[PDB]
Amino acid sequence: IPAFHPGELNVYSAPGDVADVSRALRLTGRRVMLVPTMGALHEGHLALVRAAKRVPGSVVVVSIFVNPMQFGAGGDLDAYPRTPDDDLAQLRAEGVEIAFTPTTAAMYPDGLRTTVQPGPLAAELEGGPRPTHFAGVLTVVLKLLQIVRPDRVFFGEKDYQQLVLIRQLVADFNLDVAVVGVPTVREADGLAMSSRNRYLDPAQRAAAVALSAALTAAAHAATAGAQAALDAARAVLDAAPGVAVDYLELRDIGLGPMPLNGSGRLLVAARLGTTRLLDNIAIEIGTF
Amino acid sequence: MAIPAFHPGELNVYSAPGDVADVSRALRLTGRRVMLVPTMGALHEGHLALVRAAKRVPGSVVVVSIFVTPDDDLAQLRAEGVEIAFTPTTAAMYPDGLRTTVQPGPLAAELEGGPRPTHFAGVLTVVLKLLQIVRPDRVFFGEKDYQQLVLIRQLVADFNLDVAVVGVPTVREADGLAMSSRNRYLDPAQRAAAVALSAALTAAAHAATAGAQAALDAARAVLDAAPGVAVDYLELRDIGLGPMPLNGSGRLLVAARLGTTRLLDNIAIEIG
Ligand SMILES: COc1ccc2c(c1)cc(C(=O)NS(=O)(=O)Cc1ccccc1)n2CC(=O)O
Ligand SMILES: COc1ccc2c(c1)cc(C(=O)NS(=O)(=O)Cc1ccccc1)n2CC(=O)O
Ligand SMILES: COc1ccc2c(c1)cc(C(=O)NS(=O)(=O)Cc1ccccc1)n2CC(=O)O
Repeated sequence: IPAFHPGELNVYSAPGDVADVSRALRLTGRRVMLVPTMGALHEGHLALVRAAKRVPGSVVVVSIFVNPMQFGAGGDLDAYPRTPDDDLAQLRAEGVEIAFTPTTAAMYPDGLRTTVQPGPLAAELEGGPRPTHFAGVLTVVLKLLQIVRPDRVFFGEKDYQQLVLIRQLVADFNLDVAVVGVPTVREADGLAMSSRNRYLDPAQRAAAVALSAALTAAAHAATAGAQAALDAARAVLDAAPGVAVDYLELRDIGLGPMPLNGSGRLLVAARLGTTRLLDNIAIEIGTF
Repeated sequence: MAIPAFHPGELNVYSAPGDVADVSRALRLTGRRVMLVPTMGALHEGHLALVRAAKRVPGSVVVVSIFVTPDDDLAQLRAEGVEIAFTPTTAAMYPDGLRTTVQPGPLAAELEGGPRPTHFAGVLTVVLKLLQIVRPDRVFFGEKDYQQLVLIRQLVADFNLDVAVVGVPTVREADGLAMSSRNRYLDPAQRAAAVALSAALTAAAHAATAGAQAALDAARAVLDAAPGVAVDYLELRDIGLGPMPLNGSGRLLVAARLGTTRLLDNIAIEIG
């Protein structure tokens, strides 16, 4: 149990430290909230913090870890945006009491050994060309949940596939934590917040509005059915300069092995130059 | 809201994972230390030595989980002073079927993982589940299935689980035959030959003063003196089942087929 100073930012690197502090806090009555991040915080991460802060008597733990296990690919890992000085400044400004910034050796001292194997959802959509990506993410999430043992854990809905697989993890391994999904924070034109928006030049930043415009078009077109919703989104993506579409798909909300009913999720992934952007929205089909 | 009924000092049986989760949490909060003894199949004396080990921790409450007479076994647990039996159905354990699972590391592909290549995935996935449902302070396994025990310690380390893994020395028949549900099927000639497994290993552990080669050849000799004993492997490893270091502590493992039954044994070895 290292020093805990309430009402300021305590930073721990050692998993044993954050674990002992967390358990200490839980035993004295505070509910522990966890917000997993990979750093490069934007207003989207701040919204997760602010959701966690609203839980009465919460202490909020933000983890910052760029997880080598979920990455490809030669250069993807090294190219990840890292800005930890601006990261800790914002958390201090939001009143966060705990930041957990582990080293790679402390998370993976034996290298990759026991891992989480996701269900078949991890091979679809984002997982199609990146077969071990979601095993890497579910493995780090499980370890975070075990080190921190929060009551609730918060994720954005922007990476909706990820959030769904995380729900499966929690359910399938009987984890005793409530998973809270927070609606995607957007730029004023509709662009979903993402660490990788900084890679759009001014022309690409202009075209990028097409994704959220396509999804909202579809969500309104959907009174007329699935075909009309998809055709609306496709038309908007087509009218946009150098948007290259990787997929546009409408699925049940659990994304599972079941057909679409009245409520669905429309997901899109597109490339602007070298930058791959994702977005998604709730869709109600027909009568609703 | 309400915690399920629990009556201290008696045998309380729950089939619902949420029920045992709630009661275990209530128990931990009033002070007791929760010990978990997982079992499967009909109860044998190896499982009972796990219970007795668990029962000796002061302030413990002992949880025995059971995967498939059932009332005779429950009466044994009652006679051992166990206060909780967790007896879930497959549907309760897998309400969404097989979905997210544990993938063991490369150890699972060696030794027993050769004939049964996904067996350890199943075992680690169900132990992980049992651990999250019960959240024990200590969890108890026999040393008998030593490869399983090592895999579970890796699971606990790699997934940062809070629990102490306690391995309990293997209960043996009076001639040394390691306890196993399979022993009941051996005919007299197989039962007699099966002593060669433990006799080999203990000869090896004593030959070990003369070095690792002497220890291996002693075991191989004892195995070669038994008829009808088809040896699958005889392997000397370090205690974590990596390569045996030139001296220090180790484990010697054997598996063999006698007729239709596969038997396994292992033992601590100290080189030199
Ligand atoms: C509430 O509004 C939003 C909007 C977007 C968000 C978020 C919130 C959060 C993220 C984000 O990147 N989350 S994460 O993948 O880094 C969370 C995470 C961290 C570690 C393991 C698994 C998941 N992102 C997306 C992104 O930065 O690309
Ligand atoms: C339904 O869920 C629970 C959970 C824990 C419970 C009980 C019920 C009952 C007890 C218990 O100890 N009852 S007791 O009369 O033997 C002792 C006792 C009395 C008053 C305060 C604390 C413990 N205990 C604590 C125990 O068995 O050690
Ligand atoms: C202290 O001495 C012993 C001796 C032999 C033992 C045991 C203890 C325990 C077992 C045993 O059968 N363990 S188990 O397969 O029932 C444990 C288990 C339970 C549930 C899921 C996975 C593993 N066995 C037999 C065996 O491992 O095949």
